Amino acid sequence: YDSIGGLFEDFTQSAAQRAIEVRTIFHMIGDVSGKSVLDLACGFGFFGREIYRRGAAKVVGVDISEKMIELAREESRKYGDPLEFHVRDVANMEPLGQFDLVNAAWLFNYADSVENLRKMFKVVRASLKPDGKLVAYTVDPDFSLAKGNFAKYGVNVLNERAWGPGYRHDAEFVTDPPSQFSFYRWSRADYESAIADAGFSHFEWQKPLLEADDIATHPPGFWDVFQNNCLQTGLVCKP
Amino acid sequence: QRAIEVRTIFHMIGDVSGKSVLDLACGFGFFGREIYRRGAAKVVGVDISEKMIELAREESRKYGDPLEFHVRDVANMEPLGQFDLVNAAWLFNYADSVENLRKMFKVVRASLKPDGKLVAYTVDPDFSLAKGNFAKYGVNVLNERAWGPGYRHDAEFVPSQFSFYRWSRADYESAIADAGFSHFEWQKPLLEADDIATHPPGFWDVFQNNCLQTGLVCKP
Amino acid sequence: QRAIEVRTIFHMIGDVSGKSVLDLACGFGFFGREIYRRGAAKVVGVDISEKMIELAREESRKYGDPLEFHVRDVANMEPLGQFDLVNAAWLFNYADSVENLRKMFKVVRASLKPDGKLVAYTVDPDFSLAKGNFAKYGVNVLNERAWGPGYRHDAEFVPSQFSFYRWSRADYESAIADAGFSHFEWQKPLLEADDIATHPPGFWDVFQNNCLQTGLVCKP
Amino acid sequence: YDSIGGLFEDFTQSAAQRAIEVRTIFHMIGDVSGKSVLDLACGFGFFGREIYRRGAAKVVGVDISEKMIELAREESRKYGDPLEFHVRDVANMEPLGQFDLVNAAWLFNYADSVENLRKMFKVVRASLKPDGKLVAYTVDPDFSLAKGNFAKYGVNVLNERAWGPGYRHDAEFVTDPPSQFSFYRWSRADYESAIADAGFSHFEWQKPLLEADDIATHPPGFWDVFQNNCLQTGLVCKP
Ligand SMILES: Nc1ncnc2c1ncn2[C@@H]1O[C@H](CSCC[C@H](N)C(=O)O)[C@@H](O)[C@H]1O
Ligand SMILES: Nc1ncnc2c1ncn2[C@@H]1O[C@H](CSCC[C@H](N)C(=O)O)[C@@H](O)[C@H]1O
Ligand SMILES: Nc1ncnc2c1ncn2[C@@H]1O[C@H](CSCC[C@H](N)C(=O)O)[C@@H](O)[C@H]1O
Ligand SMILES: Nc1ncnc2c1ncn2[C@@H]1O[C@H](CSCC[C@H](N)C(=O)O)[C@@H](O)[C@H]1O
Repeated sequence: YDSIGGLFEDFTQSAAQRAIEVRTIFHMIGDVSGKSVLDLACGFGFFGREIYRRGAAKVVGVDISEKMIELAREESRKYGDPLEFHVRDVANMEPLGQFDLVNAAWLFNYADSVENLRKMFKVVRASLKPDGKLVAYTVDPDFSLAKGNFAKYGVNVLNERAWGPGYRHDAEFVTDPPSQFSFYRWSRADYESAIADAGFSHFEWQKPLLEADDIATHPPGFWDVFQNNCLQTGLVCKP
Repeated sequence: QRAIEVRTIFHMIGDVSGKSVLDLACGFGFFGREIYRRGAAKVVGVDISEKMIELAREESRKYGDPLEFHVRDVANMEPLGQFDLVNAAWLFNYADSVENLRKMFKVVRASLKPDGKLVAYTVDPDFSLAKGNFAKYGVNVLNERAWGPGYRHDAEFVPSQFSFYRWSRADYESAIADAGFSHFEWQKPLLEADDIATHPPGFWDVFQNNCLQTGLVCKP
Repeated sequence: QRAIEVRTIFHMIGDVSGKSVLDLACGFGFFGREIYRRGAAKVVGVDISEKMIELAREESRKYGDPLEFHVRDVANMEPLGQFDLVNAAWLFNYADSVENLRKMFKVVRASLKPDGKLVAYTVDPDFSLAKGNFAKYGVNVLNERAWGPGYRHDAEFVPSQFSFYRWSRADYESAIADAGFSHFEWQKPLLEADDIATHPPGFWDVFQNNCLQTGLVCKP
Repeated sequence: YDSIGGLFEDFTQSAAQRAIEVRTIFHMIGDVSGKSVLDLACGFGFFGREIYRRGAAKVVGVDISEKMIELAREESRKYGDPLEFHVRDVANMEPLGQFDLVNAAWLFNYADSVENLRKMFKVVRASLKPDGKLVAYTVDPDFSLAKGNFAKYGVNVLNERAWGPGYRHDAEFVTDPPSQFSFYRWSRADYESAIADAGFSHFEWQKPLLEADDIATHPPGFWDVFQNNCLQTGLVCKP
């Protein structure tokens, strides 16, 4: 993402899927008043920064990209918030403390192997207080490119091929110009194995919160592919 | 660009399942038809324009819903009985006198069951063209002219042009009380944290400091 | 008791100086680590068992070598790029179907440079429990059961127990060809005159007439 | 060795050093096809018998012990090979012909004086064709008992004391029961003098062929004493 940078924020302000994603993540999070929060794969800090604005006591953001962390620190310096950011690979992260809430919007689909998916979940568990929770947003294991591309919602999925036990997708954000990236679609069974083996005794998959107002304000059938072949899913896990 | 309006109206309506609904100034029927989709038992739409009602009936055929429509002037409306809910999105700002505003509210009251309610969307009495135009949000207000105790505005959708009337809060509340309503509440449009978070900084500043629109709920 | 096996594998490998090496079914890393010691530029080890990989990483710390390890199922392996040498000591006899045998060989081919090679150690297709058990040489074969087109054997090291699959020479050679390899050679274990001279007479008779093990080299 | 006998063969089938010694001697020998071979200090005939199996035309063995020659003749009679054996003191040997190859595995460390070491080399020279060679295995002059005993490789060296210009070691093979013997460690200079004065214009000392496979198949450091304080060495001499 050192080549995307600010083009990711142009995607968040233009993709039809982003309002749904934001609504779903904050639904899963609930009240953040007074909580300590770790925002993993934080990008320029969108979720952590908004979590602080909504009442969190302390927010720490982590991203593997130096460029994104530079933009994240700029936005904090610009808006004058107290977020602290770290450049780290979450799969190989030096311990950073324990938090009420770990938010991971678009972390796990960048695990490039099932081993690294498992490592990431164990790092999340090690980053949680006993009564804390993980809120995540990732690729729905059930997405199939043949059932409909996601370009009209903001992500042009270019291809799909097997990648060990999962699939690899190359893609681009529908921006100007498009910004290319690749991500991984691991199976539901491999996610659930990684969750259980990391010590999360509770999990639940969360369907994106497409609402009646969204259907009413868009052309008929606009959301059909979103409903029948959703690229995205929420996930909540608790120790 | 009606996301905030649509959200606020359905917030004021609440669960409409099984209710009988009268959609006044219905146009091609957008709100009545969506209210049926969300569970209303029966929906009747009224508009003064026969052309709009013809288009509304065409839409109900294209989507197979059981809405019934009538061509009527709400200020001088042939009575239709009592409904659980009267929805009036962009009715009252077409009243061209305080007298007609008052007439409309009495007709709405006469169209409600004693435990029913009015949900309306109208021009905020406190809007002032000098405090900032609304074009960024889809309505360009072209002018502002004194009109007895109120104001008259020419405007355009950003595409078609129209005119409306901005009556004072005092005159609305008097019309509400004199029509027979026991309770009312003004409802600012339901701008939410997610709307501010997903738009450029300060995008909504004029929307909040000089909103053109307001919701209104009245109960017998 | 691995002297003959170790000798034969490094005979098939040849000089590994400066090569990049992928050690499949690596266990605690015995062969990958020794291949590095003999001059390989870079060694990556893969095993399906996270426990084995944890132990492999522990060994590399105890001896200060730069081996990298991954937990992967070779039959369904996340791709790792192309290597000069793939070493697979006791991989293919864990394929539990001909289909999985074929899958493994295609993954190995996909892991090789066009001028690279596979060196493997596996069960000799011609082994037959009736012709003599192997316990004298360190592996007690407990039984022999038909398993579709092949055989399944329970065995023990002489101490721990395991099971493996004995697939036919025809099925190996078909999997080799269908995976894309242009050349293969079966390599009997490199029993040498010095081994016969230093052991009691006829000690190696069963080893030679009914060997459990074979080497195999494949080239793109 | 009239009291050791078959206990020496139990040593050859059990000592860790024996595989190395055998490999090194046959490396020095090379191809024996069609050659005539004299195996001096032959014991029960191990090297001569294996040299015949690998292609030699004719093999003659010599040992000073009547018992060892009896066992050697038994093994030949048992396996049906054509080796011919003689009971002779190599230092005082009646001429026995001239050969392509003289093999002397553990002869020279039984010379009990430098005079007898010299006599043995002259007997070897007199037993060689002009284009022949001597292959020998003997005690490394540089062995020092204080630098590490050899018991873990098969030879428990019990002591070390001066013996004229050299050293005498009493020892035992690690067998059941142990078999005691004594041998002599003559200096490198005295070996090289005996070689030159016998008429060998070429010699080379050969390090035992400890191989990577040997290190890989034994516990770490097992061969450290073998490498730093080797008891054994090869030697090749040519007219
Ligand atoms: N292993 C890893 N550890 C930490 N961050 C990673 C990572 N792999 C990818 N990322 C980061 O994950 C981000 C995906 S974009 C998601 C940005 C942000 N969470 C938002 O939703 O607004 C990129 O910024 C990328 O650099
Ligand atoms: N006195 C009156 N009685 C009934 N309808 C009226 C009216 N004055 C104006 N209208 C109708 O009010 C509508 C305003 S536009 C609003 C249409 C619809 N409620 C919607 O929100 O989509 C027009 O269709 C117009 O014909
Ligand atoms: N499908 C598969 N993919 C990767 N490793 C596998 C596998 N099936 C079995 N294995 C591994 O194969 C190993 C066989 S034991 C051989 C270990 C090592 N090559 C050595 O020679 O010392 C075990 O560690 C086992 O976990
Ligand atoms: N002066 C001498 N002449 C001939 N043989 C001698 C000797 N002194 C000792 N020996 C013999 O040298 C042998 C040493 S043991 C070596 C045996 C054999 N070369 C092998 O390596 O397998 C004994 O058999 C001993 O009897």
